Amino acid sequence: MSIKCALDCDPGHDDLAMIMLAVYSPKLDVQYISTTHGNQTVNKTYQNARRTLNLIKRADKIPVYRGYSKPLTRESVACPEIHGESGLGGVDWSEIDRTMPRNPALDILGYKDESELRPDDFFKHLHRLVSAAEDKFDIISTGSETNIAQYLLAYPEDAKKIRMTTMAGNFMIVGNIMPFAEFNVLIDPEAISNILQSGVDYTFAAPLDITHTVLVTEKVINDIKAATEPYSPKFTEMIIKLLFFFKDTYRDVFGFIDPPLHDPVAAFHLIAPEWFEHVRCHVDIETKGEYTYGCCCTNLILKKKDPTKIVKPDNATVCLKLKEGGHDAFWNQMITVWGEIAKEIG
Amino acid sequence: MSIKCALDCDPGHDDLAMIMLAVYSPKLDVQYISTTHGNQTVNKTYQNARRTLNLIKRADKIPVYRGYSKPLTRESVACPSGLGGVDWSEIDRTMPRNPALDILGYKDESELRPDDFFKHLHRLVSAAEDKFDIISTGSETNIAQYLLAYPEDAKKIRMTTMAGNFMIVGNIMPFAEFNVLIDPEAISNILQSGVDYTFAAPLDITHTVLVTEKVINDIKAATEPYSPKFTEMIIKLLFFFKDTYRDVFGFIDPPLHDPVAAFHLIAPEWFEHVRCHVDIETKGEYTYGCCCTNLILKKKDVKPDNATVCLKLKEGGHDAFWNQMITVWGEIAKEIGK
Amino acid sequence: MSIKCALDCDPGHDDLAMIMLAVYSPKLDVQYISTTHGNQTVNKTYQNARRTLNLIKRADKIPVYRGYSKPLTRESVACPSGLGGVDWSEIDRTMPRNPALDILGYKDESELRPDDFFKHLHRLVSAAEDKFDIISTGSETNIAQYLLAYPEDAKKIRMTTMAGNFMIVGNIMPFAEFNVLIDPEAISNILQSGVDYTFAAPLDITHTVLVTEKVINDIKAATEPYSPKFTEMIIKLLFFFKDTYRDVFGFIDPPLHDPVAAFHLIAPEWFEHVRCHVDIETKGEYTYGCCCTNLILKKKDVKPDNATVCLKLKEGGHDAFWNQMITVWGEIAKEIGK
Amino acid sequence: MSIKCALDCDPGHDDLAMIMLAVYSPKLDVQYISTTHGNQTVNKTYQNARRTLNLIKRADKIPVYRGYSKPLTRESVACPEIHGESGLGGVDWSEIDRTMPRNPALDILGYKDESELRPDDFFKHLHRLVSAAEDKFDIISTGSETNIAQYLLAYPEDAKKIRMTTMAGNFMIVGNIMPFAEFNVLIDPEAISNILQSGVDYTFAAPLDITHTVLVTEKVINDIKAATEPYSPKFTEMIIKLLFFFKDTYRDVFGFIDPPLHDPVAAFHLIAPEWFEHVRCHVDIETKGEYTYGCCCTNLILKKKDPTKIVKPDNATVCLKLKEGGHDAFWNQMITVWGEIAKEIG
Ligand SMILES: Cc1cn([C@@H]2O[C@H](CO)[C@@H](O)[C@H]2O)c(=O)[nH]c1=O
Ligand SMILES: Cc1cn([C@@H]2O[C@H](CO)[C@@H](O)[C@H]2O)c(=O)[nH]c1=O
Ligand SMILES: Cc1cn([C@@H]2O[C@H](CO)[C@@H](O)[C@H]2O)c(=O)[nH]c1=O
Ligand SMILES: Cc1cn([C@@H]2O[C@H](CO)[C@@H](O)[C@H]2O)c(=O)[nH]c1=O
Ligand SMILES: O=S(=O)(O)CCN1CCN(CCS(=O)(=O)O)CC1
Ligand SMILES: O=S(=O)(O)CCN1CCN(CCS(=O)(=O)O)CC1
Ligand SMILES: [Ca+2]
Ligand SMILES: [Ca+2]
Ligand SMILES: [Ca+2]
Ligand SMILES: [Ca+2]
Ligand SMILES: [Mg+2]
Ligand SMILES: [Mg+2]
Ligand SMILES: [Mg+2]
Ligand SMILES: [Mg+2]
Ligand code: NI
Ligand code: NI
Repeated sequence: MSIKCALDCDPGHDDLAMIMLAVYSPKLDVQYISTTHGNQTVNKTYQNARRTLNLIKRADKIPVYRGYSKPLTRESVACPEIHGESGLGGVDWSEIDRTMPRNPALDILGYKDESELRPDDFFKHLHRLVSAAEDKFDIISTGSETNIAQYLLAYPEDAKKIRMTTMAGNFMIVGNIMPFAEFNVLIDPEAISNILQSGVDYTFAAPLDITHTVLVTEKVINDIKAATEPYSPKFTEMIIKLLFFFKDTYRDVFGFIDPPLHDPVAAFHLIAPEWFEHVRCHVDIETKGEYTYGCCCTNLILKKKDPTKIVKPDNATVCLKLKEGGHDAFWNQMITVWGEIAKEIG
Repeated sequence: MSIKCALDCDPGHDDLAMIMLAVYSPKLDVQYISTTHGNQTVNKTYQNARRTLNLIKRADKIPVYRGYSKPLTRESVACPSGLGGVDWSEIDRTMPRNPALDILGYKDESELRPDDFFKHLHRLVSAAEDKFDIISTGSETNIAQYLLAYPEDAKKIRMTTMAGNFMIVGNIMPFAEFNVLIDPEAISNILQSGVDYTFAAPLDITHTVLVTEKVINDIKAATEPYSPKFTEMIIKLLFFFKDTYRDVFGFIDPPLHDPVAAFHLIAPEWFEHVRCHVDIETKGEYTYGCCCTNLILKKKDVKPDNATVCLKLKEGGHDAFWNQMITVWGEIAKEIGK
Repeated sequence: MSIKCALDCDPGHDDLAMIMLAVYSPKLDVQYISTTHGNQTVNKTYQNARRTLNLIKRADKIPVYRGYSKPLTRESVACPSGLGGVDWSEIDRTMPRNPALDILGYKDESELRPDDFFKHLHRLVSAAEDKFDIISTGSETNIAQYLLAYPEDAKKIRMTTMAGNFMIVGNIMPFAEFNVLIDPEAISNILQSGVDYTFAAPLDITHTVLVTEKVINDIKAATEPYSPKFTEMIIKLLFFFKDTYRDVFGFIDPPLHDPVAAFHLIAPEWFEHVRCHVDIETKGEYTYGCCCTNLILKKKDVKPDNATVCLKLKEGGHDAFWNQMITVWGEIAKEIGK
Repeated sequence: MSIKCALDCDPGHDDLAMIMLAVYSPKLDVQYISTTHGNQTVNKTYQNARRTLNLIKRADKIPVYRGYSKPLTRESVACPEIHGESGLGGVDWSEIDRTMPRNPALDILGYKDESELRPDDFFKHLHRLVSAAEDKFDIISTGSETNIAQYLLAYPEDAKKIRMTTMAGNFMIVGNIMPFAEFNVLIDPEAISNILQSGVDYTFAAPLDITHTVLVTEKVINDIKAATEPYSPKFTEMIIKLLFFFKDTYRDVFGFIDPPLHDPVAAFHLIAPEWFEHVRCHVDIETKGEYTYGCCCTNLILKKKDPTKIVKPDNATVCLKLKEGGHDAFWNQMITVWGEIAKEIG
């Protein structure tokens, strides 16, 4: 039984890997991809999502929506377009760009071209899916969560029928872009704060706690090559170059011998949650902090001290680690998908 | 010579008067009304806008959109009619179909969504030669949401609002006014967006626009020869909160707020204007929604101007305002009849 | 029948008038003056307090303490005299020894430390039958610092202050008054401490206490027969900021703030009083120091009262105030002579 | 050459160990001890400091001051005295209490008894020491830093002649009592914020980053016993019981097999700084955060990225780790002191 889902993301090298996993996994039935602002503008993340789909021969099959350009109440941190940063550095996209098929979203919306795309386009599609869902509809989110916050402001009564599985936050280790907070939260902390208060069933499936243990080592690289290079050496090198585009920065700035892979871990949670530990708690997102906005603050310590003197209700599930065998299961899943993509590319 | 505009509001007795003025004024060509959350839910403010239109025989002419139910990042203050003082049961049951439904291709009102108005506003903004005029007299959540979806449209929008207090204190909170403090982040966003923003009717002005005995007698004189029923309805609505204004707020005669903003679009020559930088307080625990300006620092001598503020009506302005309102009420009375 | 008290202030022309009133009034028995930071450094406010005392022939009688140089957790706004309008060179060079030095066992003023006043105040608080009275007319940093060192003394202190604005807007910032906004955490601490706190002279009152032509002529009549030199000094000091008050703040005639707080201790029957909960804004970016009350919620109907607020002088109060001030100025004039 | 210093602390089991190290080390010449509010009231921390001194036969030699009872602008987190918590649980102090000699501070101040002690008593003594110092005067701080903040408000011109060595903060790991902040900072973040802005030469000598690696293991316990029990078995058991009083809480709540020892690490920095790594940076203390007040936020990442595009001047030294051999050097120092104390007790 396949699980219908939507992907909300900001590709982004990590997000590209997540899309690949979600789309090629037979267990996930991707209905649409919506893109958000991030390190680059939402127009660039839109193009990068479509680049990903076209590379894997699915750009004619999956509608892609271009979402909101900035946070709810804060400024974008996106580079100016005059920096000339694609957001998917490391490879030449010129062939993928020029062979790009028509976006199926355009026909859904009755638009003639992509210049008509508006941030709230995805709303009606998501509402159809939420309404049709027997229990809850599954959204995988691996960038800022502005798009989902905007949706819930327009459709508050849908919150109770949405399940979110995200790459976001840090709990028992420190942050990345800021001392104690993670990029996806700190770029729009009000958005995640809204979502947690809305009635959404929210899982922090892939915080830094987990993703910093999911490292692209030499062993992983050789496993990738073994699975892909017999079928498409060109795809092999593309995927390696993308995985290692920020390897120097991770090493020199962040002390990483081998770089982490974040976003696909969230999709893996929807595919195979048995590999993850889970704990329910109350998560407060810092919004007032001058230096600490986006911190994910929990009552986990108070639960381990004095369980039934706890005031605030649980509003989230947090996955703090993978179980034994979980890392191997994750890499086997990713390698399988990359192998299948390699076969289709040829 | 008419000015195309949209009304964003939360009726509300004040907003009802503003709708009447804007719609019946030949100078303002109302394209649509969007409603927002306030003291009452956005579903109630929606119905109240439609009640107003149907009372004045325009519910078949003007599309009404139902907007956002809560602030961007704060909780609603809406309670479980919003237009007390009269019986709306006949107006409700004779209500014609909302023209917005045909614009949207909807079969019924349950399909209305908060972002419905977006495409209509964008068409109007795109078609405008200079800027398109929006009159806003409730929370500004709807416009903030619009600008998040259409950021490039900010530079082609002109906003005329009833909002804020500057040289006097607030109403619902010590130093802030209801429309701002209910969603301060919204107005903060708008001021930063590139919108041409005028605080046309802060409390500074509206607390001098008072429904006195003289005003009531002028209303009666203009309306009661044509529709005694409308006369009493409008008086009952104007005085629904008179005791609360007296006992809570020290008002001998109650203020009328929102129509003053529409009057600014009709006849701005009656208003004083000053340009300044307005900072909206969002971090304050007790002072969120305060409109803080650099007006004092300008009179002594950094931050660029982001708004126009109208601090008073000029001599003759109050009389001009009441003459305009009474004229419109007179015309409505004629259309309603006995 | 006299009331023992201490003055905490930042002279300042207003504070100078307050010192004069408190010291020469037979109803107030001034034990000491402590000075605080303000527009000028605490070292300058110290000298200005001593200048005031020496002008009125009391610098040998009243110990003056030099208090804290900056707010608890914010930066000073002090610039690199603080009593412009007159030449103090003679008053400075004839300055007698500060009696505080002998109380402290110090040889010279360079040994003065901000916490020097603490032991003296504690002796007074301990000896008080009920509560000891402090008049405060600058930042309240000194008293906040005292209460951090002597928390158990809070319940035996009564504070009468010039501070805040409630039903009108602020001065130096849009919605807040100078004395609060310079150290809002200090007043926040004090209100939470158990001190019996009265906002005796907010802007609400002091902006109605105006140095008009009539006042100036009453001053001249009372002083100039005894000391024409003192007459001109006091007028020049009262009108040093008259142009700025007019041009910046719209004042035809300038206000006199701080002495109104001392007048409250002398004759409280001239003031209206209301009890409420005051929250001091500390988190606001543009609104820190706002005095936010539950007065509106009380007139509609949770948080316990923590202050008394005087919102107006009663009929006759302004005349009683000016009669008291002019009497004191007359007595000072007599002691100075020609 | 001995280094004159003052100790500001809130004993506290950790603080007790720090006092022992500082007082019995010949390299540190302790001038006075000032106590602050913490988990218990400042009156209890005062008594606990005097208990420590009397146990080690120094209560007649070192003046102890009782400092401020609460933070600058926040409420105390001290238990009510009706909880009946000493603040030095694990041993019976009744003999130490009744043999307590007169506090030398009383004669310095001209007081007849301890009930006359006031929070600002230490000010004049510290100012004498700061004035006499050739370069800067050294303060070791291992609780809330309210006392030093209060001092600097009264003596702002002394800031430039004070060097502070503290146990405080967490940088590259998460907090203890709150998700991302450490107890000593979060109890009065405004105090440390004031100090960093004042011109004090400030070293975070012992953040959790270090102290969570300084663990009282079985090996340590046996080394203690070997050094002390031949001279005073009673002292041996006292010190062990104190070191392990919170062992269960550390294990069950915080995942510690063996418990950390915090405060003495700060004194060890003044004794032997060569065992510590140092980095200069700008530290911002979060004061506005609702859930994150007391977070120590640094520009260390921006230094490793783009050194000479840094705006804010350095205001602190941070010690992020001990060098190789540092842990062993620390334990050798502590064991030596405990051995010497054992010999004096007999
Ligand atoms: C290396 C890198 C990562 N990311 C995103 O950060 C999130 C984790 O903090 C991931 O979703 C990744 O896509 C970016 O947005 N930009 C980058 O240059
Ligand atoms: C008396 C009153 C006023 N208002 C709105 O407050 C704004 C002024 O602060 C106006 O737009 C008015 O509609 C309400 O929403 N409800 C009321 O009961
Ligand atoms: C005009 C003026 C007033 N003040 C103080 O502001 C307070 C009122 O907000 C008074 O205590 C007055 O001393 C000053 O400190 N400096 C000034 O130049
Ligand atoms: C176990 C424990 C430790 N502490 C203090 O926490 C600081 C580190 O966060 C140390 O200075 C320790 O004294 C306390 O104040 N109370 C305790 O119960
Ligand atoms: O009553 S008022 O004069 O204020 C507004 C009436 N006005 C005229 C009719 N349409 C224009 C034609 S269409 O472009 O909307 O179809 C908008 C509404
Ligand atoms: O000029 S005023 O009347 O306002 C204050 C004069 N007052 C009398 C003298 N001492 C009391 C004796 S002692 O207790 O201070 O020594 C305090 C000062
Ligand atoms: Ca991402
Ligand atoms: Ca309204
Ligand atoms: Ca003053
Ligand atoms: Ca400690
Ligand atoms: Mg799939
Ligand atoms: Mg019209
Ligand atoms: Mg007197
Ligand atoms: Mg020693
Ligand atoms: Ni860039
Ligand atoms: Ni307790």
